[PDB]
Amino acid sequence: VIKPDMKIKLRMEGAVNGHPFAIEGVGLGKPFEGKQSMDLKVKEGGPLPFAYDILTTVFNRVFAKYPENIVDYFKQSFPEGYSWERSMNYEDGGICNATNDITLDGDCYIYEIRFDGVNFPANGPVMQKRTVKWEPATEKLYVRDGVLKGDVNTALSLEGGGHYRCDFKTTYKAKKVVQLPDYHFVDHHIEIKSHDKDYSNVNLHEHAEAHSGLP
Amino acid sequence: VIKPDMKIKLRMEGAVNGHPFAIEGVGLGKPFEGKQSMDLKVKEGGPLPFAYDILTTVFNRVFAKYPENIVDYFKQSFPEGYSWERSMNYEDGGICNATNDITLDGDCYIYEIRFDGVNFPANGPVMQKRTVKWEPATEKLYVRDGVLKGDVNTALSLEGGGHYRCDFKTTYKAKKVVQLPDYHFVDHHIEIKSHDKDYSNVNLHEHAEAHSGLP
Amino acid sequence: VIKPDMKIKLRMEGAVNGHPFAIEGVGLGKPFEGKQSMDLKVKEGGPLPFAYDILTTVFNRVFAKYPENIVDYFKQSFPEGYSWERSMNYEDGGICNATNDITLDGDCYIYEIRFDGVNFPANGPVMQKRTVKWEPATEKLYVRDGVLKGDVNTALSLEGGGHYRCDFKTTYKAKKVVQLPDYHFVDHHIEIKSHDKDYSNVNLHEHAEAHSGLPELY
Amino acid sequence: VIKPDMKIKLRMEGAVNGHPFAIEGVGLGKPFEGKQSMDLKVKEGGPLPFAYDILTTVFNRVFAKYPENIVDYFKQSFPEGYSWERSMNYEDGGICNATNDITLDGDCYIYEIRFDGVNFPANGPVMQKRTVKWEPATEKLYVRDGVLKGDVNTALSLEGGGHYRCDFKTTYKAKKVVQLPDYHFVDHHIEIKSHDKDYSNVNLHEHAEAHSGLPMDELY
Repeated sequence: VIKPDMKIKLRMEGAVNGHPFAIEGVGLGKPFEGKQSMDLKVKEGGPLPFAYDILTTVFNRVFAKYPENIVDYFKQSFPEGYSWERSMNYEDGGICNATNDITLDGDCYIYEIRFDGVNFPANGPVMQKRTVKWEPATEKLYVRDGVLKGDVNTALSLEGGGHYRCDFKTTYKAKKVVQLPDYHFVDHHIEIKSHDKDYSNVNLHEHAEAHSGLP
Repeated sequence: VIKPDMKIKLRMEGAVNGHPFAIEGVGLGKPFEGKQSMDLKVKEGGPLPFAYDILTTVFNRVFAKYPENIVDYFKQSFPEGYSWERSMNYEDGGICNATNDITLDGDCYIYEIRFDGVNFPANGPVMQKRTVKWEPATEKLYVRDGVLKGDVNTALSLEGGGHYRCDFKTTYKAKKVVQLPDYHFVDHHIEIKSHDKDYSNVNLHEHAEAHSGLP
Repeated sequence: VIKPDMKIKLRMEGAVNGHPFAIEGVGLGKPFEGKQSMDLKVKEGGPLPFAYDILTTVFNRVFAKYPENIVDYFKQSFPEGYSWERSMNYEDGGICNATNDITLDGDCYIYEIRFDGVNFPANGPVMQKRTVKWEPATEKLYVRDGVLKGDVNTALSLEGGGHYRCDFKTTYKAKKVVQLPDYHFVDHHIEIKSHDKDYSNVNLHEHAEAHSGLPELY
Repeated sequence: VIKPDMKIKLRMEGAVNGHPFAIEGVGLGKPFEGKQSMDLKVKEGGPLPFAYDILTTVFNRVFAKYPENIVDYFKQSFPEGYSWERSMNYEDGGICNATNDITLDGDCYIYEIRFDGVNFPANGPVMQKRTVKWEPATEKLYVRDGVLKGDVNTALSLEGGGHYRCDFKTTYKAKKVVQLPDYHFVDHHIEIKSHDKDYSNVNLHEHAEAHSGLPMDELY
């Protein structure tokens, strides 16, 4: 179903602090190597008045390298696909709600993303655009009443030396009945390789590998 | 500009757990009585698979009775109007993000509402439709960085006696420079007086009175 | 069982950010009229390096004026008494855990209080003492699994202005089987009347009344 | 100052839901292999009416294997030592506040722990003792206002399935001026190897290793 080589197509519609925007992207990646890359383009609502880094983790766990001992819930879910729902909590009250419906058409993954952020203070690092990079993150994946859950508590490094924490809460629902994995982790590293000035064009890279902890 | 009798026109567009919907309403109210009433109709995405009660607190603090000891920020902001954002944090992980842009057209208040809820468990009271009503609530409205904020922790009474808590975090932004009030309260009471089976037609009643607390 | 006048004697043993301290108190109040006052003296660990305002809300819902229409869980629980636990989460990461065992000895209420605060930043208003007063607060009380719970979301007023928020979560356990009230509220107003300069002696007043939310001249 | 063989002496006294207890322990570590071991004993307030697992993560980041690429804040603090504070937020409202002042006496680490848990429901996995083990954890360490902070988000496994989440927030304060590290991680694993029937005697082990996240297997 899934080759070592797939393509990505996505459109994200949303609003941050009530003001709408839209982004389209095309990208590519390798599911067995856990790596993906994409090019993002702002279509509506640009220039964006908020930090672009609050969107990068919304721009697909099929691009995670899974060992044999860990059940791969996302590669099993195809060709039917899966969707995910997520709440992002920033330590100063900012809230981001995001959804992604992932389907597969041949060799291309298609995303239907919806994003909504509220309560970002105007003097905060997101509205002042004082963010630099997201630190590498560890995700906890576990089953709870028949669904797969994902929790991440990371931080954004602030242009200055500071760190801006965020808590992720994800729910993963496959379109067909698949086997559910056990408690495991997925390590992430997302990186902005290139943009212009107001982020109307963004080159985004991600690297993810699943593991089973220290023991 | 503020009339003893005002009407409301509103359209809400949103999604709960990724599934879109749209609702329109018309109503009227007495801003100096702190009372308002409206008729809401589902236009898209019906029948709703979630409890309708999670939307009623999103369908305007101008309908709050304000005493002269407290600065009335919401009646002061017209005819330019004001907007508010809100995150609703339920105790089982469900998160709802809502925005409202309120303008004034003659004697009619126009709401442009966007709603988005995620991570509502399928076995929880919102998706299982086991909510009865909202309990009466008190909000504290206070200034932080020159903007008005509102905090509520209320609960929904469940079919069987239990209570399902929610915490509100609202940011109120007036369109023009307005006078900021001091730390005060607003008591509220929202009630669904009539509805259809699947809530395609809902009559919603709300009563609010501002005060400055125990002395 | 409860007279129109009751006395208070209390002992607090605790710590903030790991450094111990101690406070004893004597007081008096009117349970039917929701008013109480006490004089607290610091015994150990003074002068206190933290804002005194984080403890005053730990220094009795029996001193809350209850209407006849709402069941009083605390006045009903006597003469055996009740105990309560509380977690306080300030918006800056500061966490306070408090427990209180309330007994009745004649006409005097006796408290056994334990206080522990952690994760208070050295640059914050609690460690640097920039608190002025608690704003008036409302508490919601509801039953959950046979016990009474109390949630309050209040704030502290700051020296230069602004507010410093705190979230309360209280559990009330009566010692005997009493019956549980319905979802109701209690309005609070706590105030430090007089104190010296390191708060080794503090005069504290509180006023509390229960009600049932937003609802005649006769 | 930090030897390949260290001993542990500890006393923890606190209360869960208002009911006091006291625990004594003795142990030994290998501060360079990130492994520690200890045997613990209940002295007051036993038999414990709560799950013992809510205390095990309170029984020393000096027993974490630190590579040279990451600055070691905890090995720098000895022999004068450091202290830490922690709030543990369970997902059903249980809250635990714990503090530990660690000193160094010759070749032995001395702990003075104070623990306080409240709002634990009587029908919950802690008071009903339905916890099995802690899952492996990753902690995030970072500097804020000149001190080192620690964030952990793990779960506890329960009898019959499922997980019971808890969120850790730790503050590390060295007693003397040390060099502050950059954003890094420490992987943890807690396990009770042997215990009694009433958990009056517990043998506890830990293994901790620091790293810097998703980056060595060049095969040479």
